[PDB]
Amino acid sequence: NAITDGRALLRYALPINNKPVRELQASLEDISAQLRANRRWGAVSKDLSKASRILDKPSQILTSVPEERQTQAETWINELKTGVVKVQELAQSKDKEQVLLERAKLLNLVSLIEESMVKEFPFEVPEEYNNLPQLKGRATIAIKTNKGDLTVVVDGYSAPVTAGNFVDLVKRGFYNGLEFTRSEESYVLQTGDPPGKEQGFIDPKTGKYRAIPLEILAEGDKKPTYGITLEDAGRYLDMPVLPFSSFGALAMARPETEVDGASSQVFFFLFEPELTPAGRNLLDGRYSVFGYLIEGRDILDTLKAGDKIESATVVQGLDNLVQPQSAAIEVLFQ
Ligand SMILES: [Ca+2]
Repeated sequence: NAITDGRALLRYALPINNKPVRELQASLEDISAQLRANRRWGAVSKDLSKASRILDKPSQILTSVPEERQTQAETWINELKTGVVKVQELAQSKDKEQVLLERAKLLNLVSLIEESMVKEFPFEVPEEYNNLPQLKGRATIAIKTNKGDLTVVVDGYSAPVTAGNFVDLVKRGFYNGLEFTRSEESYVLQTGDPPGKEQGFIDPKTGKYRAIPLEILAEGDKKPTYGITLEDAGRYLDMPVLPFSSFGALAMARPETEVDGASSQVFFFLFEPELTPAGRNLLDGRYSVFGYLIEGRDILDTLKAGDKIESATVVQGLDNLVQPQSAAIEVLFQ
């Protein structure tokens, strides 16, 4: 009764306001729930007919797309219409495997359309963090390990300071050669500890550890909560927009007693519903999730002692990374 697909969490975290595209999204999302037992084909066909009816009125979606991007979005709508027909044909033969494969392609198109609706960064990051790199949008990072590639999407719309720090460190090569750790009986896979005396990244402008604030956007808020756990904000019951209950959620480690003590140590949470008890965990609202694994699920589960990151690549979204601009408009006189 909770959303556990990281791609879906990321779609819902897009700061958009368009009810039709959300209905289209929900109808296509529902297909996987209906097909988990491979029995409820009527509900699948109802989902596809609803999706088709929404696509029949593209203007109700395109009205939220800025005029610069409307024509790419029209191509995506056309691809969705073609794909829905393809899936309706597959549903007629009750081909669960192909319906699910095509459903993922359709939802990727929905994601692309939804992301094109973000017009302008949704809030002002506190100026006290203007000395830190910030990701004003999404980025996709491919992490090459000795066991294969992990692809993560990091969400600067929900965690611009945290995602910005990560993309900046990736670009600096900080993670190259760093080992993974996973305690014996643990669902937490960690990396980002320099093998040396430092605990994180040293800011070359200051000569000191580049600490980042705790940054957690609570459901329904416009601005992230900075520097305080949701519990300490009096909001223990409120959930993050980017919650922990997805396999491969990527978050910042920090000392338990230092909310603003993170820098480079990160962890993946290998969430498993089957083994997770009913009730809240000790992670949501306390540690900042800033992205999700979207490819490499089987690889992630096998990472352990001795494994390491060989390299990390910014696949998409580098242009969303904003370096500190405080001294960028200063005029010198010699
Ligand atoms: Ca160290």
